[PDB]
Amino acid sequence: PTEFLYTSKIAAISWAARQQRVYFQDLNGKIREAQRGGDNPWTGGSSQNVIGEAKLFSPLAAVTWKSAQGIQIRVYCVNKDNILSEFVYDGSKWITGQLGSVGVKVGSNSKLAALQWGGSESAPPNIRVYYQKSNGSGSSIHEYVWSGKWTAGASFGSTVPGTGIGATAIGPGRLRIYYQATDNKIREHCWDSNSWYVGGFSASASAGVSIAAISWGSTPQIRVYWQKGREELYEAAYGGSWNTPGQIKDASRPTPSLPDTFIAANSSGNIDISVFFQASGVSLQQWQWISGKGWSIGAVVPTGTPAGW
Amino acid sequence: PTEFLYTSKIAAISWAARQQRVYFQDLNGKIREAQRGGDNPWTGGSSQNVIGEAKLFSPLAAVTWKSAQGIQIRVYCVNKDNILSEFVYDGSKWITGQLGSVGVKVGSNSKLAALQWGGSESAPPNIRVYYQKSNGSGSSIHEYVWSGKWTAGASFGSTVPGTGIGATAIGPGRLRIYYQATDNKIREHCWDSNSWYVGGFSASASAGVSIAAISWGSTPQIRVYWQKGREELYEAAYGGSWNTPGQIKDASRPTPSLPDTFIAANSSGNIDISVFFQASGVSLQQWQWISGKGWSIGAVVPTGTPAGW
Ligand SMILES: CC(=O)N[C@@H]1[C@@H](O)[C@H](O)[C@@H](CO[C@@H]2O[C@@H](C)[C@@H](O)[C@@H](O)[C@@H]2O)O[C@@H]1O
Ligand SMILES: CC(=O)N[C@@H]1[C@@H](O)[C@H](O)[C@@H](CO[C@@H]2O[C@@H](C)[C@@H](O)[C@@H](O)[C@@H]2O)O[C@@H]1O
Ligand SMILES: C[C@@H]1O[C@@H](O)[C@@H](O)[C@H](O)[C@@H]1O
Ligand SMILES: C[C@@H]1O[C@@H](O)[C@@H](O)[C@H](O)[C@@H]1O
Ligand SMILES: C[C@@H]1O[C@@H](O)[C@@H](O)[C@H](O)[C@@H]1O
Ligand SMILES: C[C@@H]1O[C@@H](O)[C@@H](O)[C@H](O)[C@@H]1O
Ligand SMILES: C[C@@H]1O[C@@H](O)[C@@H](O)[C@H](O)[C@@H]1O
Ligand SMILES: C[C@@H]1O[C@@H](O)[C@@H](O)[C@H](O)[C@@H]1O
Ligand SMILES: C[C@@H]1O[C@@H](O)[C@@H](O)[C@H](O)[C@@H]1O
Ligand SMILES: C[C@@H]1O[C@@H](O)[C@@H](O)[C@H](O)[C@@H]1O
Repeated sequence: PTEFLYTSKIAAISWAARQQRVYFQDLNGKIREAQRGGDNPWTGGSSQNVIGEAKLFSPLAAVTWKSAQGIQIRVYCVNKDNILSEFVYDGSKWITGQLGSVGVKVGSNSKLAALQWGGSESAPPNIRVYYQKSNGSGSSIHEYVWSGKWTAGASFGSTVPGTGIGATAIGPGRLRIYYQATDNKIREHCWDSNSWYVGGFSASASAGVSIAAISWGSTPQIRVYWQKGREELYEAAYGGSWNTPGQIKDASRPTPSLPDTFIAANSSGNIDISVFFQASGVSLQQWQWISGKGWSIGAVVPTGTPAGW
Repeated sequence: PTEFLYTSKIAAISWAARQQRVYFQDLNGKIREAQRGGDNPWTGGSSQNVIGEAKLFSPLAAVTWKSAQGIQIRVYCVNKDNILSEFVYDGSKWITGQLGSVGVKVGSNSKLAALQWGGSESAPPNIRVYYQKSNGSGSSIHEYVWSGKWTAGASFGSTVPGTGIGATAIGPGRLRIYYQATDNKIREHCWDSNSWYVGGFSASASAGVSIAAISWGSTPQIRVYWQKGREELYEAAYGGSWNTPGQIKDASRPTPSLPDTFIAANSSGNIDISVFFQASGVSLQQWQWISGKGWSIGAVVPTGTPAGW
């Protein structure tokens, strides 16, 4: 056995250096980090890798950028009073961030997504966090905004209860948000300049899929992932138009995730992609995309070993 | 969500009064109790119902009898040093029992079973606890004995790694032990008077099934249960001869347990039977046998609600 909480949410980040970090919850409610550099074995995931804490079964999201102080990471979660909360890696240490002090109440079954653009050693970051206030069918998605200070943003959509949410900045100040609407279709909401509008993407999916989204490049390339636990992973790809969604699967390892589990995706470069899932073990696994090979299940991420094992 | 640890072991007891108790592990490693009287709703299962603690994913077993001091319960488990341990309900309170002081080392992946006969308001109890020392294929089952003081008993069998173990006293000082041998057959070891011998029962089963056994009456009646997580429950029945094993299932709720989960059974009277399993939720469920109706899935057993839900 491991210390990975069954039906923990997952969050993941990646940057060119390739450095990856993945966040998950342990049996004690702590948020742990595992790390990978290049194709070296994963490190971390132990009781010595706690970065924060949240209510048990808290949703999670994470973003990263490089700053003059080093690598910045923000991990979003919910506390035991269902208040939207944030842990900060400030380039050298983990601390509690300012978002928790705002008093944003989140629906108990809400998921979280986050995106960032612009942050660098010569420009400030722009963060957007997406959440729901209500658990019921037809609830909207709400946005909280950091472009110097936290303030409320938009609300949009009418969703399945506790919908998955994918969020990606496809270009500077250009946002795409993916969620599952009340007809069980994945839908898309878009910001290009001065307004939100309904996007052209849609796809039928199992009720209650976990959703993730990434993007890169100039077209830009967008990939939207969804998975119901113990069903195969799906990907929709945009390269100027949307393709027909396809399964990412391994005939020798059918539907490798456990029921009622979540996914997370990261990307960096042009292009490295990880899509994390939770399997028997309880284990943290991932799909990996490699140029010239395709998709495969990669190395297992360590998530601790309880005493007596 | 609940506070039921996913892939927790389960132990259950029942006595005529019908009182049931079921034991499971929570996310913090505590052993909790839920209670039922007659067909009234289940009670307990909360953080206020802790009876002991054990290593995370500890095996569990339990027995009960009535004494001059009240209802006696013994719950067997393993501590973080893999030492066989015991919690005592002494008729009025929960305390730590004497077995832990003996120093019986248990294999990390061992299951536990226990039986009792003879204990009453006019006779002392006789307890037997079954465990393994080694995790490997071909390991034996070992017995610890209470008939006034703890001492070692028999060792027998050659098992699948971490085999399920069922144990029942089919009559005064008459014992039947069920386990899965290295050929994946469920086998039977028997004590009637002065020696252990190989029983006539055998049945093919999926590798690694969770096993439970109960018995009652004068024939006697024996029932042996086995289940692999996310497969249907099986029962073999003895009423003078063994039947062909059959599935206990509900066409509207196929294979209702989660992968890699465990079962436990209780019985009392002539005859009431519960077979507990772990399902999505994470929930503690049970099959129930009712004279004139047959088998059905009964009321859900409460297993706590984490803060923020
Ligand atoms: C007056 C004020 O609020 N100043 C803030 C500083 O105290 C703070 O250190 C910085 C950075 O905040 C951290 O990073 C940003 C991007 C958010 O993630 C925030 O929640 C987090 O605390 O911001 C102001 O300068
Ligand atoms: C001298 C000695 O060990 N005496 C024992 C008592 O201290 C003890 O209270 C009783 C009962 O023990 C409890 O119940 C038995 C059936 C076992 O479950 C045991 O492990 C548990 O502590 O036993 C002796 O009289
Ligand atoms: C960017 C930083 O990289 C390593 O120093 C980790 O130990 C930190 O937790 C953080 O992820
Ligand atoms: C990029 C945009 O930034 C602010 O204008 C928000 O109010 C919008 O909703 C959007 O996030
Ligand atoms: C980048 C593209 O932007 C808009 O055209 C959307 O309608 C598309 O679905 C896609 O997100
Ligand atoms: C980066 C890759 O882009 C296209 O080749 C897709 O068909 C793959 O699934 C992957 O997203
Ligand atoms: C036999 C006893 O019954 C009730 O008093 C429960 O509260 C105890 O924990 C025990 O099961
Ligand atoms: C009923 C019998 O009791 C003792 O003799 C033990 O040594 C045996 O193994 C068996 O449990
Ligand atoms: C009660 C019966 O006892 C012996 O005959 C065993 O061989 C049987 O399988 C059964 O346990
Ligand atoms: C008590 C009952 O006995 C027989 O009727 C079996 O066929 C049932 O499955 C049940 O064990």
